[PDB]
Amino acid sequence: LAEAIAAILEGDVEKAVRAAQEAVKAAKEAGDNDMLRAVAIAALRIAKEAEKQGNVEVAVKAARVAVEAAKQAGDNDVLRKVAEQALRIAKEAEKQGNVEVAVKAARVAVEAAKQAGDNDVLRKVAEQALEIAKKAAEQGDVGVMQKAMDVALRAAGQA
Amino acid sequence: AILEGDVEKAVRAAQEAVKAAKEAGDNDMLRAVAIAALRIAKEAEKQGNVEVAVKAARVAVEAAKQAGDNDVLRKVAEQALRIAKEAEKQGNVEVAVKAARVAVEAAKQAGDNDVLRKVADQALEIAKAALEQGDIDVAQKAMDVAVEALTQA
Repeated sequence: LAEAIAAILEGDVEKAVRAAQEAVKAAKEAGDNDMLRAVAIAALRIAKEAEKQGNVEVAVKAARVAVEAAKQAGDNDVLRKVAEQALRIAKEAEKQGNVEVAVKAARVAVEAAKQAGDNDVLRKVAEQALEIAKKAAEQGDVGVMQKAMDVALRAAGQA
Repeated sequence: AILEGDVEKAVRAAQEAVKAAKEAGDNDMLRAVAIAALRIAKEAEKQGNVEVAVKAARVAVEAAKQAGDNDVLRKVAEQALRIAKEAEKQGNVEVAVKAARVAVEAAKQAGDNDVLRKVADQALEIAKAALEQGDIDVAQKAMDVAVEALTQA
């Protein structure tokens, strides 16, 4: 966490994720709920900074750690914050036209939403999943669209 | 039947008409049947009942796939899209996806990539409605039809 805070000063988001991977490794070995909560909140601020930098790719890598922790912890409001941020990240990935990153952001968002069971989140997630699929259809990449289908349809299948 | 508005009788007649045309191997009756199906669909939209319109379009593709009249296929696809738009306004996503199932069957013969694109766009509108209804089997069907619409591009 200290290394991650130093990375939050320094602005190297790859270094930040490298630290965060070890952070979840230790936290998952411990099983301490507050340590997990802290790691998740740190990952959230790392992502918030990565969005200011426009680095949606590393933001999704951070979100992948965030769900890894949150799935153990069951902090419902943290799962909500994560899901909201995952959609914010996906919206930037749409604006960048990086539908691959956007679909990965949805894949994370639905994973978290399935733990949370928050119906408004689930419907907002599925809504954006169709928006992502619409833009992936405007790009016309068939294999990406098979994924956009698979994710959005599975999300609807939970919602 | 069209002038009477008794459109079930128009669907029945169209089915026998293609039966006769196919059992004969008729060289052109297909064209007349499809042009009549376009008229039937136009009226079925004014009558609101898209389920007749799709059953008529079912005959329309059965014929048009023999015939290869490109402008007729294009008109038929346009009508199938219009039928889907009305079926969505009626909230009948099941009829909407079956309208798209016909649309892609025909567009696959025609090769109109902009029609395939418009079919996929419409399929997304259908999926949005299917999500909003929780008709997720219809979303599954809409996704299969979209996979056809993408894969044939």
